Amino acid sequence: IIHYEILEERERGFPVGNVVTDLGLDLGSLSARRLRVVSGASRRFFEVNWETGEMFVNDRLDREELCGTLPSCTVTLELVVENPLELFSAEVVVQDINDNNPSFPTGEMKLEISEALAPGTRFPLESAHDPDVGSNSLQTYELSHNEYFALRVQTREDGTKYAELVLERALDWEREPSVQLVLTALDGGTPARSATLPIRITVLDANDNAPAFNQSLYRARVREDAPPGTRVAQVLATDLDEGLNGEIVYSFGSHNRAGVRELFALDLVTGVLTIKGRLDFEDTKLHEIYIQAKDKGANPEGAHCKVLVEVVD
Amino acid sequence: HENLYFQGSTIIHYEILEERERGFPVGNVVTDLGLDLGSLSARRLRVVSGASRRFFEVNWETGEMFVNDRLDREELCGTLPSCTVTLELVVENPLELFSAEVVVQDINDNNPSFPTGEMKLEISEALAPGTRFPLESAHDPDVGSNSLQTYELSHNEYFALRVQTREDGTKYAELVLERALDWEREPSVQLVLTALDGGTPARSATLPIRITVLDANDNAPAFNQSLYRARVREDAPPGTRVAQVLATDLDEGLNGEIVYSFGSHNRAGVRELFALDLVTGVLTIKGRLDFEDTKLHEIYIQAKDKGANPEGAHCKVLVEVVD
Ligand SMILES: [Ca+2]
Ligand SMILES: [Ca+2]
Ligand SMILES: [Ca+2]
Ligand SMILES: [Ca+2]
Ligand SMILES: [Ca+2]
Ligand SMILES: [Ca+2]
Ligand SMILES: [Ca+2]
Ligand SMILES: [Ca+2]
Ligand SMILES: [Ca+2]
Ligand SMILES: [Ca+2]
Ligand SMILES: [Ca+2]
Ligand SMILES: [Ca+2]
Ligand SMILES: [Ca+2]
Ligand SMILES: [Ca+2]
Ligand SMILES: [Ca+2]
Ligand SMILES: [Cl-]
Ligand code: NA
Repeated sequence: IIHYEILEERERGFPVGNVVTDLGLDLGSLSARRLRVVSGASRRFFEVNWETGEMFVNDRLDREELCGTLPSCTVTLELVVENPLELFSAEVVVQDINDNNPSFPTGEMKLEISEALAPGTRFPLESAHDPDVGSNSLQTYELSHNEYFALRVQTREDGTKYAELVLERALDWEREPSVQLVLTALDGGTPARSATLPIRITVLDANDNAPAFNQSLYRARVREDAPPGTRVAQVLATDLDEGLNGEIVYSFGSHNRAGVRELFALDLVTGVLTIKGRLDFEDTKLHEIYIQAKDKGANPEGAHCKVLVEVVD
Repeated sequence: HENLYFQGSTIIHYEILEERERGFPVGNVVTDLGLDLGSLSARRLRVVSGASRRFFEVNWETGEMFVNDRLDREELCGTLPSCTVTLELVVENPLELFSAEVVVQDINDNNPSFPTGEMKLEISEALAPGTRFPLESAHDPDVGSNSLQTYELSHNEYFALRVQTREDGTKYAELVLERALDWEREPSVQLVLTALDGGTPARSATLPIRITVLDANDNAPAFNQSLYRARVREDAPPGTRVAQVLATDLDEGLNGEIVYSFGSHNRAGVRELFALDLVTGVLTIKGRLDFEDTKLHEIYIQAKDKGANPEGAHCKVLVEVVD
């Protein structure tokens, strides 16, 4: 058994070794002994030169195709001569070169993340793969500079690596509903090869804002003979959240006396306060009506205002 | 009349607890008005009857004013800090009207209550400690110390309780995740939130909180053994069973469902010579073995789950070809 080692991906014609020098054959006899490479059903990776005795690269030796992520890659063959018939075995170690970049399986990663997630939350990212071996395989990841996430690179027990985002500062949908990052995967080649993966973070609104009335106090004057349906006031609150979280419902507050709901009506959607019953100047000249605004989100915080309805003779 | 008023208010001013029984004596308006009990009967003393309920009546003979209907401060005045019922008294001969007023004082006749009989949260075991979860608010319609004061949470190993006070003085509780959940160990957690007022004793309401822990893919497959050995006759035909490899995964559903494949850790030709069932882990002969060509095949097999960020497990099958 003769042993050679070459880099993968050598050009056709690249010299591997010499049968005169290594197998002790006589150069003048090669044609007569019909020296040949035996390849079997495998590819004709190697051929021999009768004029020089040199064995050489005759087809593409791609270590990734041949041996995947095996730490070592060996191609075997035989040489046969006749007169007399002899078979010689040789093995060629095919050494890795850094001819591949890392790559991510997708062109981008999209994430949806609630602004309500506490710092400390971790999010594993899409892994990169590099088909080379040893130092030429994936080494680490880097993350673009940003205001929210730190990067941790974790090594699994089988030696493979993935990146994790670690939320360091809370997201804020009101301030920045979209965050763009770039994850770079690097191999450990010299020079290093890399790939990038854009990460598109969509921040999801949470109900972290209470309604707020445009004013705390509304004042109205209404003739005591005003008929049912008479518009008294329209209150208005706004909410910074989106959707249900920002959608406001008006109601009578708990800070009201019995009677308010029979004397007044309130549109829960429009905040319009109307006369429902009959006012009476001599009975009550001033009504104090507390109104609450709540959103349709989780854990709604109430906003409150007061409407002072002055009854006019 | 010489003294019907003090600092702008009627002197016919009484203060009683809410929810007194009918007939409960409030005061004597004749003694306080200084009316002549002598000719009282001629004056037909009575409470003026308006549209509102007759909460009080007066004995026209004695002047005694008493509770005549239920006085529920919660209905009357909601969460207003003070509750005054006003009324008028009339006498004839001559006709006169007097204002009167009765302060209705709160008693702690209500528990807090929750708007639902239960609450559910679904929480991933992958959520970080420090995460907070708002819980349903309780309401107590009494006032002052008789209204909602605090919340307590059942003893548990994962969550602390915080009680927050909003700008309007209402209070809610939130769970705070203090120790990570773990689906593999406890896939659900049951808690009880108690709302308490500040009465003596404190009145309370409870809210069952049922937490479903959501599984995360935080376990890699693990092979039963790292190395499998087989001896196969070189004339073994296609379909010949070589080995069955087996990995297990502690996670739930897809996160724990295992797929077997040939590892990247293999030489070209492994897929042509062998076959591997991706579900059962059964390795079979596919091509033709040849003892003179190759005496020993090293096959690496990978197990990966169907969850997020799968971590592969690996094993090796040594197939010895028998002449
Ligand atoms: Ca290559
Ligand atoms: Ca390579
Ligand atoms: Ca590489
Ligand atoms: Ca926000
Ligand atoms: Ca928000
Ligand atoms: Ca809101
Ligand atoms: Ca009038
Ligand atoms: Ca009138
Ligand atoms: Ca009038
Ligand atoms: Ca009551
Ligand atoms: Ca109470
Ligand atoms: Ca009460
Ligand atoms: Ca777990
Ligand atoms: Ca799990
Ligand atoms: Ca798993
Ligand atoms: Cl050439
Ligand atoms: Na006076």
